[PDB]
Amino acid sequence: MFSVFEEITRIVVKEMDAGGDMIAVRSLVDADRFRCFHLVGEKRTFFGCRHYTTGLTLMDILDTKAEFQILDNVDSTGELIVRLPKEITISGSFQGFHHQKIKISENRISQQYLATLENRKLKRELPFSFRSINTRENLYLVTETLETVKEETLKSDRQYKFWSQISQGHLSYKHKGQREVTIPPNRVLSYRVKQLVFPNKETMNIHFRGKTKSFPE
Amino acid sequence: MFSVFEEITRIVVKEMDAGGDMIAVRSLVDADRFRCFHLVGEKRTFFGCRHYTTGLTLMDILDTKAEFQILDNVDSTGELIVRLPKEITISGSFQGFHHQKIKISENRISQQYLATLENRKLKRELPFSFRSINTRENLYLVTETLETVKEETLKSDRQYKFWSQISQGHLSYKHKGQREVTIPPNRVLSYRVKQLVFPNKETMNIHFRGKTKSFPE
Amino acid sequence: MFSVFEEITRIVVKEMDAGGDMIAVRSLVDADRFRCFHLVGEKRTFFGCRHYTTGLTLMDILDTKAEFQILDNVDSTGELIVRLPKEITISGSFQGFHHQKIKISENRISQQYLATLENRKLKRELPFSFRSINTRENLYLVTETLETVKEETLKSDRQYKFWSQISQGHLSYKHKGQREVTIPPNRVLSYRVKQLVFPNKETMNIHFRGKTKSFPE
Amino acid sequence: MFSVFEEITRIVVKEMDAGGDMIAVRSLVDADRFRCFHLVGEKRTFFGCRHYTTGLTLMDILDTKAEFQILDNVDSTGELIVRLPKEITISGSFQGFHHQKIKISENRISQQYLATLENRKLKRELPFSFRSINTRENLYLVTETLETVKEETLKSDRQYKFWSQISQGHLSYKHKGQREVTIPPNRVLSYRVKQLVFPNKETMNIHFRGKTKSFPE
Repeated sequence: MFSVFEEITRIVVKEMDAGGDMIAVRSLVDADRFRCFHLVGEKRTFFGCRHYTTGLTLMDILDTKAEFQILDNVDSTGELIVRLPKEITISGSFQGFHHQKIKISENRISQQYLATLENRKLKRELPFSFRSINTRENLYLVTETLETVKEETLKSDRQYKFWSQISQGHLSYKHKGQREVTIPPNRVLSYRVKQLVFPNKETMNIHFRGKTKSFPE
Repeated sequence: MFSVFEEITRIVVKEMDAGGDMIAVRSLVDADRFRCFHLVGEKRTFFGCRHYTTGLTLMDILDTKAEFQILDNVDSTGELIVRLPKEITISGSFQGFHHQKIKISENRISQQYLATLENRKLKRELPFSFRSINTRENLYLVTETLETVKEETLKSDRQYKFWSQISQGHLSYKHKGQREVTIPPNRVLSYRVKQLVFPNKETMNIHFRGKTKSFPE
Repeated sequence: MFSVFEEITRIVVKEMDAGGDMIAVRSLVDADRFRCFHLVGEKRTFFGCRHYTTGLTLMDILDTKAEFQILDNVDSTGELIVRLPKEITISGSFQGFHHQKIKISENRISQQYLATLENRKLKRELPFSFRSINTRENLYLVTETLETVKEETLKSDRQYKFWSQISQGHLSYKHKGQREVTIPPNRVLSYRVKQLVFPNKETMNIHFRGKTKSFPE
Repeated sequence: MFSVFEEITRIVVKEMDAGGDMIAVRSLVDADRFRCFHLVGEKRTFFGCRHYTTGLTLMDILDTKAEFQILDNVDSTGELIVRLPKEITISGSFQGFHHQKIKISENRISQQYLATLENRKLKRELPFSFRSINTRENLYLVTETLETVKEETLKSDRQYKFWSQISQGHLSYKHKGQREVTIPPNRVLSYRVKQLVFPNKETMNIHFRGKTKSFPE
């Protein structure tokens, strides 16, 4: 495997929100597009479901703090051996060494706003960006975000040493890679969403609780 | 596994309230939303029941100290071995080293207020945040809270070393992780609740004792 | 297991009142609510009976020194071994090291007051806090209290080392935990109660001796 | 295998965009032609599909930040051995040592522009560069780009040592090559695209989501 930013976001989600609903930003290219008020969409896969960013803030379709310093190091190792009566003896070791130090901050839209943003009419200037959104999938508004406030420098180091002897020959592979990445401030590390169901083109019906369809029209 | 904040809240609940009714805040992202007067809801699971924060203070639906310094270190270790006639010999060790030093303070709503907040009429401005709350689940008001007053820095260190030999091959995994987190002041570490049953839309019937239904309407 | 405050209260009750009737405060979050004049209620369990604090002082339902310095250290250890014909050999050791130094003071309501508080009429402003009290359980008034007068710092250290070999495999667990807590002044460490039976809504009948029902109405 | 620039672009895509849709620029000769607003075309192959740059910016057919410092080193090695009953024993080792340090920046066309660039009429001055584009293939607009901002110097080192004994004779080959390349600023390392479907010669229909045909005319 995963990006360094992926690992740091997974750690931040596992720590700053035990259970709950916060999901970790995957890619930092579109981290800026997961900021508060940015509309988000869902997509279904055979593995599961994921989120994408349309790049639309709420103002496009609207008619119109807390600082946590995480720091950790991780050392993991896993070795397996398999044997088969076909003279196939495989053995693989996978080790990892991670070091991260990050200082995140929390932002969130006040519940007063969500109280005001109830069943609002959209803009008559329907953008093709939104007008063409497939109604089969859902649509959400980003509510709360954990974003860095300092230039970070995260480090990882992976090692994959695995081989396998066959009845005829062998095959081995040894990889050792040290990786290091740098991050500017204000990169959203995690977010949570509130659904937006649209019975028609003037109903920004903000859905808080309940698995439902975001486009019943 | 658990968040560091989860562990420190579990320790604070086990110490500052032997037995009793106080429950420990799980995630520190929504710790600020478990402050006093913040409405809370229940949710049932196959494992049990848990609480969530609506983010509503009492003023939304209303018509209208003691300082404890805890410090501890924990060293635990557990090793198990299992054998099976199918040539399956597994063995796993799980160790943990925790160090915490925290200074919490207590706040609570005076019983005079709870005397005044009896069978109050709500606000005619029913927010969709509350209006859409599922009546199947319950609703509570946060009464007392233990909140930090100093920037804390908690440390943990886990180790999972477990392997298993099979009739054909083996499989091992060794993980060693040191973790450290920082916490700002005023983070609610634990809370207790008093129910609010609503026979109708103007009855904020505050329930002190008794397992009942919070929405008989 | 027990809270450190639980252990210190058990020691203070075992020392400052041999036999007698004083019961030890369990949780220090509601220690302040066990102060003198605070009404208390009973609750029955399959294990036995316990007390809770309503948070009501007598003034709510009324119409209208001695300093002991305890210091001790305790070192206990218990080791047991069990064998079974099913190839089950278990062995467990449980050790504890406690160190406490505390300076408590005694307060108590004079028997002149209890002489005056006989068969008093309550307040016509029946609070729902009291009005809804289940008449099946009892109701008491806190009479005497042992409360600290100095900021204390109590220490404990537990060790649980127990394992068990089975016919197939083994299972072991070793825990070592050092714990330390701090306490502000005026924390009630123990209390004793005098019952209040209510034949009607204007009879604060103060019961001194005799196991009876506190709500015959 | 691959060009050094190919390797650094693959690393930047794997890191700065986990999953997602960003594709890595392959050749740095035409990196400048993958800049924002530059039209791009697709081409299908038996292996898969790839992109080429027409060299056309949007202004040709229109009528009319974030800085990440990546640094890593990679050490990989793979050794295989094969035996055959025809007295053929081959063995090959392939090792690599990469060192890269790069500072990229992100640029992207604002969603306001994509809102404005909807179903635009093209220029009446149809260039033969575009007029002759085969309608079987697709056509896209480059939306976001990761481009270096500093003169970089990337290093690699490959080793291929493989031999094979046959029933009659042998055959061996050993190659060791250290390579180093330099890069000027503003070289686009990765890009993502938004399709442009043309039902006729005056319809710049900008397609966001959906695998379709970019020339239905």
